[PDB]
Amino acid sequence: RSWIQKVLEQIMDSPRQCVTPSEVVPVTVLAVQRYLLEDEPRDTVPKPPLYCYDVTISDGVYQEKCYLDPSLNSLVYQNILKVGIQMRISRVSCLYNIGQGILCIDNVHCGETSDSISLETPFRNR
Amino acid sequence: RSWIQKVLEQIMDSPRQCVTPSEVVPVTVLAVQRYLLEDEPRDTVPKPPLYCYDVTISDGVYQEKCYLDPSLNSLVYQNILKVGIQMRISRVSCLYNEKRIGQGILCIDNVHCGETSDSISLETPFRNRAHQEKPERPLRGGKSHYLALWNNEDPYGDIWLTDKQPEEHNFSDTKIISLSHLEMTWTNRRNFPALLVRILHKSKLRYYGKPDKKMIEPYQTFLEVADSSGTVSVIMWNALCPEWYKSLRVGLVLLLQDYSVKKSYPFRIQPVPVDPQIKLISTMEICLNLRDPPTNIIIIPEKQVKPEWRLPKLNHRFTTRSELDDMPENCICDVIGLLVFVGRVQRSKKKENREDFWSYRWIHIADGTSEQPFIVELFSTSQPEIFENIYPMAYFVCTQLKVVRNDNQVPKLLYLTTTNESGVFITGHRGQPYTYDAKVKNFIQWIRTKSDSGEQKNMVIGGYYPYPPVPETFSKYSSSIKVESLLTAISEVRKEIEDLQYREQKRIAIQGIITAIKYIPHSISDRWESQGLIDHLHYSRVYPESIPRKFMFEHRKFLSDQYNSQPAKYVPPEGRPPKLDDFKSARSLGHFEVTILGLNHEIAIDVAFLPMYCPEDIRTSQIDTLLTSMNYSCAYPQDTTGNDRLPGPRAVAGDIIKAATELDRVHIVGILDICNLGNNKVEVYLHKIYSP
DNA sequence: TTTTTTTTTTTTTTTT
Repeated sequence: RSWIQKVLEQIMDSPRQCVTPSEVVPVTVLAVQRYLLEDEPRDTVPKPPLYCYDVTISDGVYQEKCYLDPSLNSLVYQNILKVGIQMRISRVSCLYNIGQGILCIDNVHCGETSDSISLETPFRNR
Repeated sequence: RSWIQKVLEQIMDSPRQCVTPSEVVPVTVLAVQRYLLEDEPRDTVPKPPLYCYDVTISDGVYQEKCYLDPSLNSLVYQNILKVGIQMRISRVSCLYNEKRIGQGILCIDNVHCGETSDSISLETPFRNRAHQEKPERPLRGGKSHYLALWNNEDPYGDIWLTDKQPEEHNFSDTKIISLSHLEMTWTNRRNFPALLVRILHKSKLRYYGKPDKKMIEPYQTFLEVADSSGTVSVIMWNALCPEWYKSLRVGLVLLLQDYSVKKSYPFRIQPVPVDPQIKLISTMEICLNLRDPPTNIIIIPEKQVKPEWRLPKLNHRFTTRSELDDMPENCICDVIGLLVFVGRVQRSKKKENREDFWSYRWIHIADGTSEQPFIVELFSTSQPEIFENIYPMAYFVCTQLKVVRNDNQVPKLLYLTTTNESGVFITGHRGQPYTYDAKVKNFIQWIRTKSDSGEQKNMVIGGYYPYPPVPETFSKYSSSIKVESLLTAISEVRKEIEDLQYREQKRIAIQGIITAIKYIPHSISDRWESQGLIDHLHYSRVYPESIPRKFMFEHRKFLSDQYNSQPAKYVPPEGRPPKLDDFKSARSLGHFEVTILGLNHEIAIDVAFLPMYCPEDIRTSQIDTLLTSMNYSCAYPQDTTGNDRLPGPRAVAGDIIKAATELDRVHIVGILDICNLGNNKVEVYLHKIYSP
């Protein structure tokens, strides 16, 4: 039923090797919040971004907070990934940075402004 | 003392001058190799051949590796100049290699190739020790190498090493990144860290050595290795291929370092792997050139492998005949089963280069899921040791086979082809290398059960097997021939037969009337006629090699060598061999000598009709007509009973004669396969007599 | 298809 539920159970069942969402449905961004990127190797030649973000998607059933891949920080730098806009994830992982997990977004296709953004959908994870 | 010594002493002091040898003594050919003809002037209107040949003629005393003047390559294209033959050199010349310190080279310039020698000695000493250098190389050139005698996709010579073994490289402080990491960051990484990849597909060799450009080992192989989720088409360059190709098998965990990353070649077609979950990185490709230190390629043993990391396992798409019955046009698949037929080494000219050739051989793989085999089109997969030596009574597995279907004709052409990444192997008695697969287990169980039932399959080797069956609709046959002169001239057959090279195949159509037919029992009237021409062709000769032979394990090397490709070097017979005729013929009915009259009653031709259908076919009406050469099964009789209560093959004979008699003056377009079996022997056989 | 070597990078916190 719920897209986030299906994705979570799928990545739990199949190996969590950047599982591609079996089904892709537009999802509405409800929040984009930033914090410092701690606990990173920071030794690669392409040094990682200093800050990371935690998008808050909503599939109409539940709203789940997802840790955006730092590689996709340009989309938020350019204000292409803002509130309201409905996106379409194309890759997902299951990080454990553990209790339940941290649904990670490895790719996304930012869409157009949504007309049915609901602030009433309860959080799947309390 | 010896002819070699006398001629060399006579012509040593006159380089690049042609002198008839003082004495013409027959000399035995002990080896014939082929390599590129660079360094020749490509300004002559008749551009010199793209390849030259070296022949190791042997006298009674010594054998001195000579050089065949490229103008004589015609004698090798027709395989008239083969190993074990006796020839009488008529013209010689001396050439000195200016990139090597050595003596003169005998330059063969005219020969009169005769017949096989009575006594061939493989122990005659080498006059010039330089010719005996263990890493054998061509006489001309500095760092040249010999290619395979006929095809260019088969490793040949001593440059190809098999010494590579697993090495235990410590992973203490090795910086290993993922393929996706390069995909995202390879245009900014000044240095590319180490990698830990695993081979998924290994491609067939590819020779890109043009004659003018100066290259060393123009050999290039594409390996689809996958580290973690990512997969890229690694491509080895230059002289790296002949140091790692005969050793790297699919499924070896490679550790590549000091590599290069570039853009994917525009005309590259990366093959999809079995697992879809992986990422197919198709933007950048890793190039492995030969670095001065031998650390660029290091293979780590499976024990050193750590499940702690994720490495893509080698999967397969094993399919049975029943599954193939429904598989679509193009769907790459793997096949396994008991070989039940082996064809000949047919050669088809490449459209890219009219001088190069392919080397395919039609094979049949048997299984328990159907009464028909897979009918695979097996090209040379850069595995001569297996390709040449395959025989029916064994377990054979081929991977990455592309389905090919054609419903334009009634007998659906459900057969397979070998793609670039297709590999060949002969599994053990129990199937040890592929035992892990379930389909492999099923096949082994089927073979064990059938053997425990005291049953054997009809095993056939070589012969005349034109798998492609010409349709029943002459209109469709013409449609497949798009403005290519579908009907060859009755007087052109001579020229076409003169154009085929060694084991070349070609299909043409002739227009004429059935002059007559004489039945030739394989061993009811025996002969019949329909009834002064401009000229007539006598091509109704069926060679012993053309008749398929029932396989007997006791004599397997002999049978496999009678339908293989001609060897490059000599190998003395291991005793007195048997005769090909003493082996029973898999054909159940004899051939015919149908003679065709030209439409204008001016040119005639003699052709042989060698049917493959059994009396069971003419009873069950599995064939198209009585003038066809292949049954709808296109499979040699399964010998379910060997001999049935059906009309005997002698009855089918005479019946075919009268069937032809029906086509007394009927205008027909017969499809006549023409092939050059070697030497000057050429076969012209009938396929199907299209009638209105 | 060919095709190798080289490095460059600046900046405002802690006290127990």
